[PDB]
Amino acid sequence: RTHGTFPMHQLGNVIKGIVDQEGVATAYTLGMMLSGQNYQLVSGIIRGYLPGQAVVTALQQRLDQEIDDQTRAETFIQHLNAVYEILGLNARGQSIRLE
Amino acid sequence: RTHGTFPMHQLGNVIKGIVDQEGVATAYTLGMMLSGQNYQLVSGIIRGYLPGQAVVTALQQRLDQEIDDQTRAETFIQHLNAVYEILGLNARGQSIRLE
Repeated sequence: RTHGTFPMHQLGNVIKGIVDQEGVATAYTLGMMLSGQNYQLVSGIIRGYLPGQAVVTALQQRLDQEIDDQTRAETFIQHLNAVYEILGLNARGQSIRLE
Repeated sequence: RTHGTFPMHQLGNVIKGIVDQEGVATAYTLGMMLSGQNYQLVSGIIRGYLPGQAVVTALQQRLDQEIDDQTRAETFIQHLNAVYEILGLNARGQSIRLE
C-alpha cells in the first residue's frame, strides 16, 4: 500500500519531488499526510533520498530510541529535524556546514 | 507551467490529493513548495477545491487586500487559515461549525 487519494508513485512520488524542492523532512511530512501515517513507507522511501548516510543514521537513531510504534511516525519528521541538529543539516535536507 | 520536479498533474495533483487528506491550506502550501511560488497556479487550482464559495471568498478577500504581488503568495496559506478564521473552518478545509 502506497496511496489511495493522492496519485503517488508505486511508493513515494511526493517524496522525490519534495526532497529536491523542500527537503527530506518535508517530503517525509507530506508522505505522512498523503500516504497516511505509514512510517514504514515514508522511512523506506525517503531513506534512499536522505541527504547522506548521516541523515538516515540520525533518523534511524531516533527510531532506535523509538518512543512507541506509532509515535515513531508521530514524531518522525521532528526526528528528521533532530537529524538536522545531529549532523548540521537545514530544513531542505541540505548541509549548512562542510565536512 | 505547472511542475518541473514534482510529478504534478497538468495543474495540481498535489492539490486534489491534499484537499481531501489535509485540506486546502495544505494542498495550497504543498502546491506552493512543489510548483513554486506560483500563486496564480495554486489559487486557480485550489479555488475549485476550496470548501465552498465562502472559503474562496475569504481567500480572495485576503487577495483583495493584497500586501504585494508576491506577498500574496508569501502569505497565501496564512490567508487561507485567515479564511478559516473568517468563516469558521479548520485546518482540513472542513467546517467546524454548522450553517
